Amino acid sequence: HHHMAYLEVLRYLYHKVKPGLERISMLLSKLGNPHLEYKTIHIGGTNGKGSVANMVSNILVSQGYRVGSYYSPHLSTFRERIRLNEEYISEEDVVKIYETMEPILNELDKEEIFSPSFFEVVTAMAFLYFAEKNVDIAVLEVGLGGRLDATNVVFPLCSTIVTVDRYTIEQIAWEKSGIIKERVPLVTGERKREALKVMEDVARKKSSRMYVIDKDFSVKVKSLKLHENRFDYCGENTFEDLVLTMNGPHQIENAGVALKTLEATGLPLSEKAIREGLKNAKNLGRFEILEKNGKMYILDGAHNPHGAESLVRSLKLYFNGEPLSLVIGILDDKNREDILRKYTGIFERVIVTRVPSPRMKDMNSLVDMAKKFFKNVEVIEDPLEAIESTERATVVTGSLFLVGYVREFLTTGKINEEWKL
Ligand SMILES: [Cl-]
Ligand SMILES: [Cl-]
Repeated sequence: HHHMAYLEVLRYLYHKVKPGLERISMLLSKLGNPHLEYKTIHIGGTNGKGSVANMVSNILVSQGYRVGSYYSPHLSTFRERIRLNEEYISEEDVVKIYETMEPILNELDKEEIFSPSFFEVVTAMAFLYFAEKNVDIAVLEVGLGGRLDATNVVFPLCSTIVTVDRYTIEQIAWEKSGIIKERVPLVTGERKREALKVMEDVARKKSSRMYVIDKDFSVKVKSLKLHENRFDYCGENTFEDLVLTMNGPHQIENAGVALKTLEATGLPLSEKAIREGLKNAKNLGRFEILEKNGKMYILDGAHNPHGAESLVRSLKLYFNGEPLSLVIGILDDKNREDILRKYTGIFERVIVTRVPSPRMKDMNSLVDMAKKFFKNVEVIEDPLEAIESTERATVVTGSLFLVGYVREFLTTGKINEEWKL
């Protein structure tokens, strides 16, 4: 009933930049500083920030806190970005919060210097929503960087920089340590000296207690097994044979980071909640395995030569003896060839498909390239037909658009209208 209004909200958002906290601070001020209405946990880093945020939210939700959680970007629906107790905001509430902000945005939008960006608006929407919902705590994933990220208006219980990965490392590290706040502890999963040196200097300056993986806490992999990845944690507390459903050994480290983040915060937490929250954590399209109707799907949004190489590493751990099929769609704005090359020698069957997006061009040369690397190649242009066509455990990758689209269909049996926007 507010579905069309919801789509129209997304049109306004997606019609939308000088860096700074000035526009976001002013938007929030005009909304009553909703961000100051609850405790906050703030999570940045190049990789793992979404997983660590999710793990943190999930644990606190299990502990029975009323939790708002804020992510970016999204995979299948915009509503992944804003959650209450890890349930996506409804279309109706997105519309409601938007209608609340509308006159304020209309006013700010009159002048380019005051007009908030997409991310600024969405972030303020989350902050406002968390306030309207009377949350106890909000877990906030940094959009990008940290220092001048829209989320960085908070004063959290803990600031986490999961990693700093390649600007020099030192520059990137600096941008990220802008979420370090006075006296607020910092937790990091980072091990590069260059990166830690910066964070050390900022935290020491801010009188922030800093905790560093392998220094102030650690994890020990007991065993990796699909949906049942078992590890010990050593921080303030010690836990043995914790289980992650999420697959991949980096996720076990993200789990250590999440638990340290939670220790550093002081919040009361049960071991039950930690175990259940870790079991419940999910990072969508990030080496996500979904059994559907007996068949396995490895949903991974890898779209970089780097990301693809990681995928293959992860595949070798969990699917060693397994025959595999690949459904791949890559946009032409990506390094198609250097991506495809990662996947040689792995798949029993390769199906190139079209990324479902008006952005998809040059299917023709994509296919030709693939044919440069594998005897296999089939072209099944509709990616849902492509996945329907496999028997083997199937890796769907190449494009986040592709993965979010297929995931949606697999999990819902339909494709929401946001894909038409
Ligand atoms: Cl197959
Ligand atoms: Cl979408």
